[PDB]
Amino acid sequence: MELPFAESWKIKMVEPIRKSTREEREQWIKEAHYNVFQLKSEQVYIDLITDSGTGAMSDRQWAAMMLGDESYAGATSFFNLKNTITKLTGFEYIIPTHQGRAAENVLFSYLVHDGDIVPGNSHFDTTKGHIEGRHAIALDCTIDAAKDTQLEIPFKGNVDPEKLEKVLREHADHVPFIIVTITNNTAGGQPVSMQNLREVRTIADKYNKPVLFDSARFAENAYFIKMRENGYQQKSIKEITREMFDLADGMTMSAKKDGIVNMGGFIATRLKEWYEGAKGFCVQYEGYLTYGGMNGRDMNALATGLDENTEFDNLETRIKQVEYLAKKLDEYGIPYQRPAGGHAIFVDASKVLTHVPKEEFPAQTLTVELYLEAGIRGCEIGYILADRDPVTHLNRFNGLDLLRLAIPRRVYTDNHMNVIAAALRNVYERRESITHGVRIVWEAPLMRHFTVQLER
Amino acid sequence: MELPFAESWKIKMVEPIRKSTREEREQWIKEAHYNVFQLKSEQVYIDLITDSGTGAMSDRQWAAMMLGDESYAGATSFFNLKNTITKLTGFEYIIPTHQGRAAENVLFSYLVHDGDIVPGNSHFDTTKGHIEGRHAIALDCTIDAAKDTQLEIPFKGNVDPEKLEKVLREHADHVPFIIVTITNNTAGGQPVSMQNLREVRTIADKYNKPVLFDSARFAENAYFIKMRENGYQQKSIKEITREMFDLADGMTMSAKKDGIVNMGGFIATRLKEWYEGAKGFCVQYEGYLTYGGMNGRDMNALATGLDENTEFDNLETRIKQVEYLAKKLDEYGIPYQRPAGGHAIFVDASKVLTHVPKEEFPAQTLTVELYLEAGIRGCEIGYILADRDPVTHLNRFNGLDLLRLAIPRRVYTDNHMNVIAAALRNVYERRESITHGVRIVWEAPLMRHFTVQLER
Amino acid sequence: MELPFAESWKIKMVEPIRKSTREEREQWIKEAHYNVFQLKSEQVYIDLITDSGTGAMSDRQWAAMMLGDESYAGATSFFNLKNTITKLTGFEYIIPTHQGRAAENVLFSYLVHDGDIVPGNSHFDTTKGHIEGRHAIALDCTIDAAKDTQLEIPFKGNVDPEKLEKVLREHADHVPFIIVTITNNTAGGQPVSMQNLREVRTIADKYNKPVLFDSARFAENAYFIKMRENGYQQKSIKEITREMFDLADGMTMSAKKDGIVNMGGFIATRLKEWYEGAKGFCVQYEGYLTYGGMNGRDMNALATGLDENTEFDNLETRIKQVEYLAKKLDEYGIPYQRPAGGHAIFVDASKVLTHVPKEEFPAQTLTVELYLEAGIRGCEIGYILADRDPVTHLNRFNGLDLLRLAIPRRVYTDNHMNVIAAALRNVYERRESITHGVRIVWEAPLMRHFTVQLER
Amino acid sequence: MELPFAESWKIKMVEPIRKSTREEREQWIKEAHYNVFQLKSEQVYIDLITDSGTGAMSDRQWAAMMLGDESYAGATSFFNLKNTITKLTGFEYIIPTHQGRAAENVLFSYLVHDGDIVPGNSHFDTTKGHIEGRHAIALDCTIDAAKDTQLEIPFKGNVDPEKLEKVLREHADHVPFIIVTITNNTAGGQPVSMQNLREVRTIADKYNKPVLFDSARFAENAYFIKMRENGYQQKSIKEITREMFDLADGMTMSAKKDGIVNMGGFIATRLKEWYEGAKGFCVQYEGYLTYGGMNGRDMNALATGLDENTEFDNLETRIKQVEYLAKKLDEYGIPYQRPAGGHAIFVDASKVLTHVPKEEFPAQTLTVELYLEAGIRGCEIGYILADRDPVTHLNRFNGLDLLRLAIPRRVYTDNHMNVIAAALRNVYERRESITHGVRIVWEAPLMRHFTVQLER
Ligand SMILES: *Cc1c(COP(=O)(O)O)cnc(C)c1O
Ligand SMILES: *Cc1c(COP(=O)(O)O)cnc(C)c1O
Ligand SMILES: *Cc1c(COP(=O)(O)O)cnc(C)c1O
Ligand SMILES: *Cc1c(COP(=O)(O)O)cnc(C)c1O
Repeated sequence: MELPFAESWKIKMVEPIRKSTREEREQWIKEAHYNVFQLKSEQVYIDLITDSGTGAMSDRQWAAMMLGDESYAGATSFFNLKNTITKLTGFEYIIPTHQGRAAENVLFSYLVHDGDIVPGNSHFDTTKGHIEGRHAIALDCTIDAAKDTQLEIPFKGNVDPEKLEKVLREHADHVPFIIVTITNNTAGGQPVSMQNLREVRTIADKYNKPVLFDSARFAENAYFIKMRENGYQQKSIKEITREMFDLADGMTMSAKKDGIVNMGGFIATRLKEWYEGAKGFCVQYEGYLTYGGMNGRDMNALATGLDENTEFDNLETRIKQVEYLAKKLDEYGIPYQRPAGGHAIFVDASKVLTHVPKEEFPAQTLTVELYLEAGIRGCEIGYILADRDPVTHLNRFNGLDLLRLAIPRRVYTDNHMNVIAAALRNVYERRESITHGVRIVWEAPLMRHFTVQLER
Repeated sequence: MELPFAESWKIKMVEPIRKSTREEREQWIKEAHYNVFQLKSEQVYIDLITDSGTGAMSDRQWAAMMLGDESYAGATSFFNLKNTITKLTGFEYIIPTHQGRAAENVLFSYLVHDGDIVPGNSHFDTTKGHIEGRHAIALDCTIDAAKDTQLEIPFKGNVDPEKLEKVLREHADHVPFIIVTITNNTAGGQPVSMQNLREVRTIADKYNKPVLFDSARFAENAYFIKMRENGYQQKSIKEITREMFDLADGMTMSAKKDGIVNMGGFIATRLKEWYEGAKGFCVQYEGYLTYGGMNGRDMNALATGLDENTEFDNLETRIKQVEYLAKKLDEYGIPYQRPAGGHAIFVDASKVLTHVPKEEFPAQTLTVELYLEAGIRGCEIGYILADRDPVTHLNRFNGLDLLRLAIPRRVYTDNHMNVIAAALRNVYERRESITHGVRIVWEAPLMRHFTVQLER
Repeated sequence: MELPFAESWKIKMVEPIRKSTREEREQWIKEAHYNVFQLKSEQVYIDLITDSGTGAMSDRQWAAMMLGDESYAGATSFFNLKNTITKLTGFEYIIPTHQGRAAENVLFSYLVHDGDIVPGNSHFDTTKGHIEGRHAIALDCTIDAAKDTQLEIPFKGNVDPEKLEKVLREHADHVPFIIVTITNNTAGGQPVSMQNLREVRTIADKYNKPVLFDSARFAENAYFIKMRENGYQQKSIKEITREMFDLADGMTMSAKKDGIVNMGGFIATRLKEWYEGAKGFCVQYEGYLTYGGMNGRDMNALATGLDENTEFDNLETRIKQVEYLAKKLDEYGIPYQRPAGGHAIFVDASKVLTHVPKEEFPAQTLTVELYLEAGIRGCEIGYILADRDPVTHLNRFNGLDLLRLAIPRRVYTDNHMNVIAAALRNVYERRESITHGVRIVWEAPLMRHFTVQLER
Repeated sequence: MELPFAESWKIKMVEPIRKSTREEREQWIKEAHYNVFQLKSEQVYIDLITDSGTGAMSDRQWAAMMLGDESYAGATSFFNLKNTITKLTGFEYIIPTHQGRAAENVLFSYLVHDGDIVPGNSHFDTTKGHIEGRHAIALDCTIDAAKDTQLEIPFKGNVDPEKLEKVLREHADHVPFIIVTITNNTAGGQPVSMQNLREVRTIADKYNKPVLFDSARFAENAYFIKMRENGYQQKSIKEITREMFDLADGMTMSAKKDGIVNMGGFIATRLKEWYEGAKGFCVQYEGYLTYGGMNGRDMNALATGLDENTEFDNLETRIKQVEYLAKKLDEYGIPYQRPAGGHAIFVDASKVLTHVPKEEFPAQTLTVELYLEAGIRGCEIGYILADRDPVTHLNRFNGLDLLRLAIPRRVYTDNHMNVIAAALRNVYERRESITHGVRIVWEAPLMRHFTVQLER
């Protein structure tokens, strides 16, 4: 009697998926040294390694790409992108960059100095790389609830105001800025509340500090505020977006997420000092100030995607697919970081491969098993990703050990989601049989997960 | 434990769907005079009016379009298309046309003369137009089982050999050729067996007549032979395709169906007499002999699509979506032409709007109701489409009265299919309440369904 | 001191040109039986066989194609095209067709009956085919000056009002309409004056007859009115366009010319009787009334191209290239139809191959020689194209014998134009050596030039 | 009698050019503070500010873009690009980056340490930025002839072997590698001979040093070797390309030049130590090792462009346009860096605005004048670009003071080139009238030319 949900868009172009045998996968995963980053695209059946830059654009984004201005200085495509951003966020100063880590690279080489601490909620791992690489400290202040995977709360990505107050009371003198990541990617794609953004703003104001939003998934965050925060049920995504950024002094964004483009990023800010200070590094690292390592056609696609993905229906379609996957997982009893976030499901490996020693890397082992089972490639957000202690050279076994299933936007159907959950069900139903994980054979000094070799 | 089915492709580009209120639809269906062909695209939520030319192309088809040769004579794109066709069918003579009815127009103005009878299984309605328009008779010889909607048989589209033998014994002298439509579109997208194609070939051979295949959905037909005809379980689609056309003297094809292109068609044949006889009409009606009203980029896309859609996985994905829709209909008890065909579900209106007089057009009434309910546009394959008797000026109430739900290829998800079936469920569950249909206000002389005005 | 002219556009995408040896061309022209329509695209170096549908679209046309609505009924792309046409011409009734001869096919099967005469200026050869094919007479009333190739006048394509008055005084009863072709293609792409369009309108009004414009190159015509007709120097192309069509009752158009699209056409009219009378034939020959054998993406490209090519700068760039080619021809003393027209140069073969008997087809011989010389493919607009007398079966040697050099829009540079003129210079400078032309070996009944076989 | 030259390609898509009045330009150049980098694209009529990334791709590059694999790890598009590079250069290790300065950024943060000297021929200015920014010295060893603008020699970009020998004899201990830029961009796009590449290789071998080629225009360089170096007249571009890179240990390339793509770059090398040492910086600055800040569709376009632009005809078409521009300049007596190079004409401002003090920046003044005259935007390669001395804070007035006219590949016609030369003629013919240049109002610390404000 009630019409069931369906996507607010329809398909205009397709591309093939390749299928494979378990015998083929056995040898392919061996030739990759059991590191899925080393698997070839052609060897993956359903690729969930990340939602970054893997999504399908719309017909209006492709039309925008046919109008790209490729001129080196002052392209119409850049002012197009610029005005869209200012319109949507209120920030008047825009620096284009080619991706998110380039925006961090450009901005942090002005703002981050040796010895600084940069507090916030959970820093994404390229973001942490650009802070620690400058001999600064990325200080996690996420609420403790984030590490209770089965605890259900509406805004598990929030910053604990007590934790932030403490760092600033003790080190305000070497705190150059506060960074809030929305949604909170590494805590499992969990949203941050408008209340919490005001909390952060009020504390930053007491200590006269600027606030930076890592904004890769700000649109997913605005959807969660609309759906869960009382007082926002009737506001538009565009309304909630502007309210959010009124509480920030600047943003950095990998547009490869909530722009739904295959490439692109930017810095945007209200502070002339930041704009002027970062300009030099964009010219040296990315390109001239009006393209920043982005094609004209790519900034056009981004301008259109930012406007398109700040509309409710499009966000709703994306996030209900993620929730549908969760629903299937729940149906099979497979534990994950609750409640389902915006962009991915984070399967709690500690509670799936229970017969595998933490020292033998369970989440990485689960990654391998799922790929062997059905050719589905996920990504480990656990012990290997967390790196070794720089002085003790010891592994860090006390954090979450998760298998991330990141969903490229508007690429896979809910039938593919059924295959994912079923393949995961099969692995889960043989847990009392999975007793030895993996062992690092060769290992890099930093961000080893990209390049680590392994056995078994 | 067994992995469920999923599509053998993934999405690369999307476009929006527009939603509407019942109040908007009320006025829009009135301003169309309750003829859905007159509704604007923007006023339809899910468009099932036809699978012809409405499908989504693949990335390799779009790449092929970037290489289109637009030269007026001898484009590389034409020889590309030509060699693909000869390769796949064995026919050496190809005449390009812009669509299917153009291929009929071109070929029948050489072959069809006044007074001829053209027997076959159920002739599609543009095909019938080009025979009757030349004062010839399109004689239906489909097996009688086709009109038993609830009877389940594997090849309900077959030609009855007794019926064909009879016409030829009586009128062989004015029979210019036999036409077999594969799949049988107007009988509900029902397949024709390889056995039946040999039956037709043997009778045509006895009377020394040529055989023409209306081939718009020959690929769907080959899939049904592979899946249902004993002795073909292990043959490739490309194998079955060639076997099929070895039994024909020529083909006519709306490539807008099983080419999965938005435009295109052709004649192909093994008879030099046919090739030479139709050439003049292509130049006069369509264009020069090496493009035939088709862009170079469009013949490239067609060449690629013919090769791509003669592969099992792609056909399987398409046809299981249609079967999934059927499964939902069965779950709600909604009657249709069994078993589900290749491209569409034909809801049996006689058994859904049982409280509506045949004189008040039930299937057309159901079309209107479904659009009012959920904005889904179907198409009436019943009394209105069947036209009036040319001499008696009376409606023909003894044929099937169906609502066709045609599925554009690779456009809608199985979630959209759930919405379709649910919307249809709702209409069905209020059948004891739907007592007056529609009345023709203005009416055309021939093919009135495109242009007919109606009330209530 | 004065800046020289340059194109009002720049290049955004290129494609290759193939070069060849004279030995290769010798065999290729033989395997084509010295009919250049039979040459493969790959065997031509510079293709001037026609400007119809061979042009390069703009970035905004390609963007429009990414937004094409492929729905079968009521596509947004069709109403887009429709409103553009009504805006630009004042005609409210539009019937889409896939090309120009389809628009003639559709409209003349309502308007042209056996025994009618259809007077006008020089009828294009598909247009003449659709009149003579219906057993009607296409009566040329072009001013006699058109056949004086070296006479320079501003509007050599005009209709002689005395000639038109005469036919109507004698046969008004069997004249269904008057047709004016703008520009006058077969008289050498020569314009028609606004004065002459009023002359035609006033005579048609005296006899209460409707006027139809064959409008394939109406934009080139408007440019010539702006540049040569006193009183229009300061009017916009869009202004002149509307004034022109205010004097017509309907138009037929191959948009493959002044739309600068690779496919497309339409009928447009102010007469409901014409609209209603042609509707049935569009459904039977072309497609449903809202696409007419055109892709949605193709009607979008057409909508944009009609607006873009009714702007002065774009027309000026096109036509000055044609004039530049003429300037080079004049520099080498090579005679052509003066003054240069809109879309092509018509070399007067009678005055170039003076040592070749008219019976041995000089213009066709020149076509072959130019291709042998430099791989440039032109087209014969002379004795072969003019056909044999239907009763006497004799060739018609009293008309112009021309080699048309048609320039695809925005495809070739002025450097390619230099190559053309130089290659033609070389042939011309050896005229006292070129003494035997060609002989028809095999010949078709009608429009033999497409399909004629020849020797020497 | 001899056919003149024409382009080996034809046009497939166009985009508009905007025209303007001198009054508009007056205000636009003022609102840019007489810095043309600050002019908006829409305010430029013919944009010659750079050939980097501004060119028009081919139909096969656009087809390749429709097949781009956007997967984050192991995209088919990356191995496509990789194998093309290895095939063409013999280098087996490839690191993708988004542009040229990113490839320098990634590679030099492994190779360049404080106190090093990096000798070579004239270092491009982002390249110099990445050496000097690491507190190293970029030591120019170009032959002295390069600064004699009117001296005509075949390989004016060569490295002086005496100069290179000297640096290595004195500082071999702090020389990490030798860099050869081909063609020599900042010396006026002047080629380097194969002989000179062997000279460099032999000296580097004596001191056991590796050689790096800045390879942005290696294809133009191979064309000049084929056309000017004795012993290479009959070798293919692909042959000369491989011979060239056999003498290098690695390359860095802005593919935005001789790839003819709008974005892209890479490092390629034969040294595993370099590959392994740079990997970490690609992940931190550009992206994962199999896309490096490049779209899949962009690496496909690059793969195709590298193969396409290592073919003689395509290079010949490009470079003869540059030579044609030179020919016109010579015709008007306008001095430039002789002989014309690959990609641009460098007008010698010292010999054009002779009535302007060097302290008032003549080349920058000429830039402004040409833009005022005809809306043509060039770029100053003179005193402003050369920066101030880091300790003395004094301008460096002893180098060349040039106005670079960089030609985007396959964008502008030879008619646009005529406009360029004519506009430059007009400025030149009023030199005895141009007596005051410009004055720095606001000035940046480094690479001031991008961001410098000026007056008069
Ligand atoms: C993806 C990611 C980034 C970095 O963006 P890239 O485009 O991959 O360089 C930054 N922040 C978050 C939260 C991310 O998920
Ligand atoms: C679609 C259809 C046609 C006609 O093709 P068009 O491209 O629409 O002209 C012919 N035969 C069958 C079976 C069809 O379904
Ligand atoms: C091209 C032509 C036509 C016919 O158009 P097509 O698109 O080729 O069918 C009609 N009139 C004129 C003047 C033409 O040049
Ligand atoms: C363009 C240029 C570079 C830098 O490349 P970008 O893509 O602009 O970062 C390096 N070397 C030379 C010779 C250049 O001309």
